[PDB]
Amino acid sequence: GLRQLANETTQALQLFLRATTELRTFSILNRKAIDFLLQRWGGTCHILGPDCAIEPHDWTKNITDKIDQIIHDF
Amino acid sequence: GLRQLANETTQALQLFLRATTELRTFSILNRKAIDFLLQRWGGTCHILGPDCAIEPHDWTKNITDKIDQIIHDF
Amino acid sequence: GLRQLANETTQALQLFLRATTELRTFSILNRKAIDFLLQRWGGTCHILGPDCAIEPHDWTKNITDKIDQIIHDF
Ligand SMILES: [Cl-]
Repeated sequence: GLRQLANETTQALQLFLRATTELRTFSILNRKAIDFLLQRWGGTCHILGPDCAIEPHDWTKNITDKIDQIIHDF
Repeated sequence: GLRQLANETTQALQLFLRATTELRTFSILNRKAIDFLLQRWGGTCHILGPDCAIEPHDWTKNITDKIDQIIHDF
Repeated sequence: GLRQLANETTQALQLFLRATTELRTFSILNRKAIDFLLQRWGGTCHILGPDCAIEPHDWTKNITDKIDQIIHDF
């Protein structure tokens, strides 16, 4: 029951979205610093392999869409 | 009178809190290591600048309180 | 009154699982690069101390199990 629980539940999800967005921004800056460092060691791909291409996708729009849906279907 | 969708949602949110707090602590340890490495290069902030002071906030209290609130609706 | 929401909640959680799974992988790769760079300076543990022995755990199974339980505790 309690379909007004939705705002609370989605506020929790919105807080997680803020947290993961910050984690993403920060971890990418760490890679930026690492890339600089490995430039004279052969470059990041030389050290990590094709794994150097892995980047965290920004799921923000899909998450906000699902949050909106919960509110909409309460 | 069986609303427990929130019960399990709450538990799922708690697992995610544990997982994200771990990512934050680990990513920050990575920056610490990076700061050491960039010392003789002028420091991290002279390589990242308009981004270097960025650190993930700890949203634990905010998330925990929101979860306690949801739990508090029954 | 409506379990489209129980499906939507599970769906937002799955989005967050993919998002955090990507962050964990990327972050661990950043540490891999950092471990390589710190090798000549005594090793990561020499620089970070016992904190060097921590890694984010993979909560995939734990989270997927909770997500399923939600669909079943429908
Ligand atoms: Cl990182």
